[PDB]
Amino acid sequence: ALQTIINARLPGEEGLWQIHLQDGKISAIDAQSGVMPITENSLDAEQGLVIPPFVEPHIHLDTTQTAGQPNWNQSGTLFEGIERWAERKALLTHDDVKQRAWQTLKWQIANGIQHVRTHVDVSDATLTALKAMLEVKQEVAPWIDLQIVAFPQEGILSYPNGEALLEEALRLGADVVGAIPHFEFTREYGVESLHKTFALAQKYDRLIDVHCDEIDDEQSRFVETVAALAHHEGMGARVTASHTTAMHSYNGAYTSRLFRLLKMSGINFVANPLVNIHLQGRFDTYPKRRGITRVKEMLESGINVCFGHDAVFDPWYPLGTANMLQVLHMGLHVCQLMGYGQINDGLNLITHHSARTLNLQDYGIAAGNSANLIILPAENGFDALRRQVPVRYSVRGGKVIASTQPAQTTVYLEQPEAIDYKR
Amino acid sequence: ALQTIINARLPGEEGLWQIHLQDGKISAIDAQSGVMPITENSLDAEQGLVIPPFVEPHIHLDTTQTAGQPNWNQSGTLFEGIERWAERKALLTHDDVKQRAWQTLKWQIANGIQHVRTHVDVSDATLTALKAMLEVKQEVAPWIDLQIVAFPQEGILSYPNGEALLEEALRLGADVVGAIPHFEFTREYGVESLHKTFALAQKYDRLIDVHCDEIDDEQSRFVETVAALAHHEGMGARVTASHTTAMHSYNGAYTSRLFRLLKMSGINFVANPLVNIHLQGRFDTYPKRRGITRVKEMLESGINVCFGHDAVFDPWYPLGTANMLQVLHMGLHVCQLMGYGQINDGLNLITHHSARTLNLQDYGIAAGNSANLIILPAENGFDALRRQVPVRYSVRGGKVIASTQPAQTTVYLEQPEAIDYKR
Ligand SMILES: O=C1NC=C(F)[C@H](O)N1
Ligand SMILES: O=C1NC=C(F)[C@H](O)N1
Ligand SMILES: [Fe+3]
Ligand SMILES: [Fe+3]
Repeated sequence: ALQTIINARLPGEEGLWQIHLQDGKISAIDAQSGVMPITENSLDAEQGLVIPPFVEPHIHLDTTQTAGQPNWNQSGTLFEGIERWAERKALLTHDDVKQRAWQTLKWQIANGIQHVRTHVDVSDATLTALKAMLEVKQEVAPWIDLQIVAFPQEGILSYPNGEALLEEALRLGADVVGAIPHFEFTREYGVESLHKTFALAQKYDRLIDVHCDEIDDEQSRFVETVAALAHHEGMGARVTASHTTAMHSYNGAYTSRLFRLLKMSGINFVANPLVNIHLQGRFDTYPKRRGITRVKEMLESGINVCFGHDAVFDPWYPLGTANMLQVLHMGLHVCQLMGYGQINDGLNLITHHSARTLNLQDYGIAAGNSANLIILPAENGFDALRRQVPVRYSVRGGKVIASTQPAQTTVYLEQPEAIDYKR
Repeated sequence: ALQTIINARLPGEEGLWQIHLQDGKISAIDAQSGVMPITENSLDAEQGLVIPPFVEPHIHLDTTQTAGQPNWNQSGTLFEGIERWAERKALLTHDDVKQRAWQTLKWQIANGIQHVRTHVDVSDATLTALKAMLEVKQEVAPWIDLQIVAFPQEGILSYPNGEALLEEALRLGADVVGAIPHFEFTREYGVESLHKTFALAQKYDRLIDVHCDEIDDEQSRFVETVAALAHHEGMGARVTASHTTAMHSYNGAYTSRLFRLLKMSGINFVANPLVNIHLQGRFDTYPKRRGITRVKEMLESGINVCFGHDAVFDPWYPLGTANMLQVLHMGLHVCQLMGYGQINDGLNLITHHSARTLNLQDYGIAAGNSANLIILPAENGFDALRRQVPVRYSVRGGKVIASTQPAQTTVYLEQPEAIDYKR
C-alpha cells in the first residue's frame, strides 16, 4: 500500500521530489530540500530518475519469436520479410499467437513498458492472429494497455477482400486502422488506400497508423497524403505515419516544402531504429545510406517523433529483448543526436512523444493522473542511456508490478572493488 | 509635340532610321542614307538604339520595399520567404501598399518600363493589397499599363477559402489568374488546382500565370499540366508558366519529351534570374546548382521565354533598382548565353518576348502602333548590355515621360580625358 515515492529526480527539474500517492493516483508532487528518510509505505527512488512508463509505439506481437520459421529472411529486406511471414502466417494457430505475444509482453513488463501498440496482420480471411490478440489485450490489461492496429500487410486494394477484412477487423475491436501504401501495386492504389483508411477511421472513431513509405524510393511520398487528409479532417492527433524511411532519400527542397504540412497537420511519426538500420540501405552497394527518417529535423521543427522496436526475433529482425533504452541508443547514433543535451532529452523519444503518438489521456507524473511510473537507477536521461540501466521498479496503479535487483560487478585488484561504470 | 524620331538604330537592321509620329502613333518608318539634322519637334536618337519599351513580366508590387519587416529571410529560401511575407501580410494597410507600389513603379518609369505584370497575394480574406493595387493600376495608367495577377500565394486548395478568394479577386478585376501547384499540400491538390485555375480563366476570359515548379525538386512537373490544359483549350497565347526552376534538375530524356508539348502548347515562360540564383540551390552543399529554367534550350527550340525581376527589396530579394538590363545581365551569365549574338539578341528577353508573355496587342516599332518607345545611348543590344546604359528617353503616346542625362566621367592624366567605356 505505497503512499509515497521519495527522493525522485525528474527530467528537466533540479533537485529531489516527493510524489504522493492516493487511491491509485498521484495526489501531489512536492519538492524536497534534501534527502528524505525511508519508511514503510514509501518507495525510495534513491535519487534515481522517475518518469512515466516507457512506451512501445510500434511492435508486431503476432510475428514475434518466429524468426527462421519455416525459413530465414536471407536478404534482410522488407520485401523478403513479408514473403517469409506469409509462409509463417499460413501456419498460425490461436494458442501459438497468444503464447508468443505473451512471451514478448512479459519482457516488456520487465522493461517498464506499460503502453504498447501492436500491429496485427489482417490480410488473412481467418483473422487468426487478430482473434488471439484481442484475447491477449484483455488478459494483459492489468499490466499493459495494449492497442491493436488492423494492419493490412499485403495491401488494401492489392489483396483479395482487403478492404472488407480491414473493416471486419475494426468491427471486431481493433483500435487503430493501418495501411501500407508503398506495398500496393500502384501509386494510385496507394493514394486510394489512404482515402479508404481515413474513411474507416472516421466511420468507427478509431486512430490511424500507416506503415508509410518504408522503402528507399525517393518517389515514395505517401506521407503527404496522410498529413493532408489528417489536416482536412482536423484529426492529426489521432494519426501516425510509421517509418517514413523514404524521407531519408528525398531531396531537401521537397522536404522543406513538406515539413510545413507535417507541422500544420499535427500527425505523429514513428522511427524504428533497430529495424530501419537493418532493412534499409539493402539496395545500395557503397556508400550505403542509413535509412532512418528525418528525426533530428522533426525535433528541431517541433514535429512529434518517437521510437519503436518494431520487431523482436521475427522475419524483419533476428534480435531484441524489447528494451526501449536499447532502441533509443541505436536511434541516437544513427540519427547523430549525439550532443549531450540531445542524448539527455532522448528519453522523450521513448516516453512522452510516444504517449502522444498513442493519443494517451492518462500519462505523465502530474497530480490527478494514475500512479503509473518507473524508476531508473540513474541520475538523468544521459546517464540512463549511457549505462543502459534496467528498470529498478515499475509502478502501476500505485503498486509495484516489476522490479530488477541490479547486477553486482567486482574486480579483484590489490583489493576487491565494486564497479558501477559511473563517473 | 514631337513629330519625328531621327537617327535611330534598330535591332537586326542596318543603318539609321526615321520614325514619323502622328496623333500619338507611329505613322511611318523610313530608312536614312545618312545622319539627319536636328530640328524642333524632332527627337534625336543620336545613332542610339530605339526599341519598344522594356517590360516587367513578373514582379510583386504588394511586397516591394518590405525586406526585413518585421523579420529577415535568414535562409534565403522561397519557403522562409513566404513565412516572412505572411508576417508582413498581417500588417498591410491600403495606403502602405499604394505607397510602396508607387515607389517601385516610379523606378520602373525611370527605367523605360511601360508594361508591368504584378502578382498580388490573394490568400487574404481582406484582399487588402488587391484593393490597393486596383487603384494603383488606374493611377499609373498614363505611364504604365499594369496587369494584376490574382496570386494565391498559400495555395488554392491548401488555404481556407482559397478558391473562393481567387474568384473574388477576378470579380474585382484582376487580369490574370495565378496558382502555385508545388506549394499545395499534395501533388493531387497541385494538379487539381490547375484544373480550377483554367476553369476560372475560361469563365472570366482572363490570362493565366502560374508560379510553376519553383523548387529544386526533380519530381515537380506541374508544367506539363499547365501546357496540356492550355493545348486542350487552345489558349496557349494566354498562358504563362513562371519560374519552372525544377526544370533545371530534370533528367534530359523527360525534358526532351516535355519540350514537344511545350512547343505545341504555345505557352510562355518567365525566368527570374536575380531571384532564382539567390533562392535556388539552397538545399545543395557543394556543388551547388544554378537553378534557372532551361532558357538556352527554349530559345533554340523557339519556345517563348523572357526575364522578370520578380522582387525588389522584399522577403525574396534584398536588392534591386527595377532595372531590366541588370536582370538580363544576370540571366545571360547564369544561363551561359555568352556568345556575341546571344548577348546582342538578349534585348528580346526583356522586350518582345515579354510583350508576348503579357499578350500585348499594341507593341513594337511598326506603323499603326502607339508611339511607345525608348532610346538607349548604345549602338546595339550587346553594347547596351555591356555598359548597363540608362534609358536616355522614354516616349509614350508620342510624348517624353522620362529622360536621363548621362553621367560624365573624367580622368585627370597629363590632360583631362572623358571616359565613356566604349571601344
Ligand atoms: O510492413 C512491415 N511489416 C513488419 C515489419 F516489422 C516492418 O515494420 N514493416
Ligand atoms: O511564390 C513566390 N512568391 C514571391 C516571389 F518573389 C517568388 O516569385 N515566388
Ligand atoms: Fe512495423
Ligand atoms: Fe514571383
